[PDB]
Amino acid sequence: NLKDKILGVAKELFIKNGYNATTTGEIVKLSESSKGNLYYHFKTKENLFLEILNIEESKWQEQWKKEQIKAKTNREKFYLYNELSLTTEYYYPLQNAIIEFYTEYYKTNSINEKMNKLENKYIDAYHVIFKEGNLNGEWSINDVNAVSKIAANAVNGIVTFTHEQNINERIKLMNKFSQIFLNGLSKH
Amino acid sequence: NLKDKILGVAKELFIKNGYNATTTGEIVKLSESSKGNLYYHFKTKENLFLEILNIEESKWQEQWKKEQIKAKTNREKFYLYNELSLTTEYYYPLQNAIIEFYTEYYKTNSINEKMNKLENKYIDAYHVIFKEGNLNGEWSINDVNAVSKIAANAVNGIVTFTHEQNINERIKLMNKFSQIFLNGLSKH
Amino acid sequence: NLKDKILGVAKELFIKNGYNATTTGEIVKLSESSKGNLYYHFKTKENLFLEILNIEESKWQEQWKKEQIKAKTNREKFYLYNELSLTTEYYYPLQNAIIEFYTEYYKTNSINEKMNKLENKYIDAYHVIFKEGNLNGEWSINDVNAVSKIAANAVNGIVTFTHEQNINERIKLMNKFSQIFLNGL
Amino acid sequence: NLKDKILGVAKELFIKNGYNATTTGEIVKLSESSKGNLYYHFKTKENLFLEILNIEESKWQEQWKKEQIKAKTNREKFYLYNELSLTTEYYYPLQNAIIEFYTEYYKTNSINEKMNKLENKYIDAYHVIFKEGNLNGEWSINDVNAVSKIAANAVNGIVTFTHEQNINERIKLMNKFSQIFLNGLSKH
DNA sequence: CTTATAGACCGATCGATCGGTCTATAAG
DNA sequence: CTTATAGACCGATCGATCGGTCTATAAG
Repeated sequence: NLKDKILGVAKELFIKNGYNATTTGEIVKLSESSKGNLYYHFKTKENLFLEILNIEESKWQEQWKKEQIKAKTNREKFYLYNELSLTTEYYYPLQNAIIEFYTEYYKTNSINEKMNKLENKYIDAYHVIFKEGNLNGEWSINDVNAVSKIAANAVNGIVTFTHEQNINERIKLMNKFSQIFLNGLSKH
Repeated sequence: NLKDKILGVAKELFIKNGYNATTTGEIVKLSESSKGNLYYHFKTKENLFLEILNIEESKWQEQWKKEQIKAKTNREKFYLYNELSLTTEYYYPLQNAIIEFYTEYYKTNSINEKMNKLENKYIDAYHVIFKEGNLNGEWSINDVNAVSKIAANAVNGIVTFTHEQNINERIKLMNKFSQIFLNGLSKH
Repeated sequence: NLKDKILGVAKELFIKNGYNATTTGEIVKLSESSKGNLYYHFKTKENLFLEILNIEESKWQEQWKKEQIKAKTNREKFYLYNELSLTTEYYYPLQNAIIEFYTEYYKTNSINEKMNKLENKYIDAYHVIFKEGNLNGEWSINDVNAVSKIAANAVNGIVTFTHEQNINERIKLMNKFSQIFLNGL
Repeated sequence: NLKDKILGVAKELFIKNGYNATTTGEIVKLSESSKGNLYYHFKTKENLFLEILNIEESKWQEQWKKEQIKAKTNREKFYLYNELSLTTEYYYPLQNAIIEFYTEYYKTNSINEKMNKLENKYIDAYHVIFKEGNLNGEWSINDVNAVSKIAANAVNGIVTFTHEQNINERIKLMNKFSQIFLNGLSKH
């Protein structure tokens, strides 16, 4: 119970202040539990974070496969999946924290691999929208794992590095991007 | 000159470990000075950082001034800018610290302003490269703003979210993107 | 039942690490029990430790009682007592923890004698051996008390402080001491 | 200075309560300094301890260096060394903390080596007395290596495990001991 | 009731850590 | 005065540790 309360409050703060910047005490205060409790359930702050990450990944893989139904075309998917990046409440929100985290804990194998994993998931969602988009005669794409990578990483810059502007502004800026991108693909 | 030495080692550590991970103690150990001297020549770690961003962003602009000469067309600029912003050892190599720093001290719009100004200098390079082509038939985009931002964050996403790869590798990915992005532009 | 298994891991840990060094959660984990069950069968880490002490001292006394049967003379006894405090697995292996534990609690009258007589039982054995060795002409210790303490302590040092060499190596050391000591009476 | 105060106080405390039992908070309190300062002067609590140990062995090495002149025969030095061993305020008085510390850190090699080297110095001192005594014909020992370790650990027990007798009554036991030991070292 | 067994939860506090300040220098 | 260099020291915390307690279960 208090565990979940902690997982919840931790996410909120991490998204809002980042990893390092977010303090154990605050988590516990808001969570209304105890440091002793937080550390009872997660060997450490790092673990508290990776945990939240998994919980987040799944909470999304789930939202995508369930939300992409309404999309008919393999193109509509690209348009949507990118739009979600901004409207979602899972994984993307705490992207900054993820950088901040990977940045320093990049020399500890336990953490690294554990994160590239989530990374690739999103890299893949693209590999699919693109591949099956190929054969379904929507575009012929030479290298797909590259275009899928570009697309994944570029959409990421747009999401994390555009925070200052508005939701309905971001949602719109993203759409425009999707468009322009859904072209360099068309012919050769 | 220790101020130079110091600025120097501090750039390494910020690039290598990020903001919160770089400590004043390390900085004085590698620069071989003292807390006194470090704090004499600099007010706060914060202002140490900000000085560097600015001193860096400038050396970048100097680079670009010299590099864009060896280019004839705007489309040619794009590819070059984007590739440069991957090979340059100025400002981009600090994208990490810049993000964690922003995310934490974004609170008081004291650091908020300062950062935007720096990041807006980049959105501007694009606005030039873009409006310059809209007057050279290079292409046509009724909204150079939105596209200067898209291009800006996107390319940044490409640069920061890929530390994995080999530079030669990155360069190719970048160029692929340049082409793709450019493509989907002037065609009503 | 579990109380017994728990006493087991607890004893092992207290010997391997110190008293402070040994955590309850560790005890819980290695015995696969739980906090609840641990703090039900035992009142406190402190008491858990002491109970282990009394039991162990007990089984040692027992071991000595049997084991010495094979020692005709007091001289043979001495050598055996010493070699035994080296090979035994009761009580002596807990020396460290006893020390650490008292150094942080001899400040109370509770733990004071509560473990002070647990050891005088060792200066005792030496007293018997030396004494009964006097009324046997094996030697003429005109001060069993001193010599009895001296031996008990010298042996505790040799046992406690040389924990690095191998067991048979320690025994060689221990027997050499045994001979020198008797040899000097 | 405030560094020295810390060293002084941390010894008494360790001697009195043992390693794990002496808190950094208590040391700073009495030293009238701060945790910040203490952990600026010594990387860690353990390190503080070894530091103390170093000062201790050598302060001891001095006391002996000086006292071993009041003796004309190695037989003499043996009695002295053992007496000095339990009157000195150096090293020996914190055997408890050492024992404790040694077992708890038995696995960390850094510590192990350091700790052993320290102990060996005491064993060597005996080895010297014995070897000299040999060449001087005061006795004949075929295995001074062993008798040294024995003499050292034996004398150690008498010293650490008799904390309740009156010092002058203790130099009495020890002396009886030295007589026995030395005596049992010759043919009969 | 009693006996056991889990296990979530915490008060108290421990050993670090990290910006940064203050006093001492020295020399133009 | 100024610039510049050193370094002992600490305030404010921070993440984790560790005995130990309280509720929940179950079976006799």
